[PDB]
Amino acid sequence: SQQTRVLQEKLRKLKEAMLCMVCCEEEINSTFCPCGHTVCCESCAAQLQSCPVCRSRVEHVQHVYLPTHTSLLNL
Amino acid sequence: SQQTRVLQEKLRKLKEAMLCMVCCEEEINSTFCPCGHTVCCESCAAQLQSCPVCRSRVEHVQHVYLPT
Ligand SMILES: COc1ccc([C@H](N)c2ccccc2)cc1
Ligand SMILES: COc1ccc([C@H](N)c2ccccc2)cc1
Ligand SMILES: [Zn+2]
Ligand SMILES: [Zn+2]
Ligand SMILES: [Zn+2]
Ligand SMILES: [Zn+2]
Repeated sequence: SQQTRVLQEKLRKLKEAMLCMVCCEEEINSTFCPCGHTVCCESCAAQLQSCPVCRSRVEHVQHVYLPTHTSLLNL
Repeated sequence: SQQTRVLQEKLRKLKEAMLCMVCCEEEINSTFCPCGHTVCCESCAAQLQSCPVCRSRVEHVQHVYLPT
């Protein structure tokens, strides 16, 4: 039904929000510290000197294990 | 249709996976450091000395700003 189409759209948008803002391909699994922005996969977070969201210096990257993780890289 | 029921269940499960595993009421927004398990809201994470997933000592809690 039309309701099925609406639900499919919501599901798609929620899944896309869990993907890396730089490569758009891998799941987010890294946090920039100390600011806390958690928007990249491990590969894209590794070379950034400053946070792509707030410009704060990246002192280090903390790996995050999230319950929503499903990709073969996070399992 | 039956697919409306299936998608509603999938969406509910994905939303529930983003809720704190201790209080079941607030969104996850905290990481236990250094282990990295990100399974609690800030209120439950502040009250745990050990990670509820792996039992590693919590050295500190890092707030996470997620796009969701
Ligand atoms: C499959 O389509 C997507 C893949 C990844 C994104 C990602 N969350 C994003 C956030 C901000 C800026 C650009 C990408 C979005 C859509
Ligand atoms: C129906 O409301 C819920 C709220 C939160 C959870 C949560 N993800 C959880 C994970 C593991 C253990 C216990 C709770 C699940 C359902
Ligand atoms: Zn990436
Ligand atoms: Zn930042
Ligand atoms: Zn909680
Ligand atoms: Zn842990």
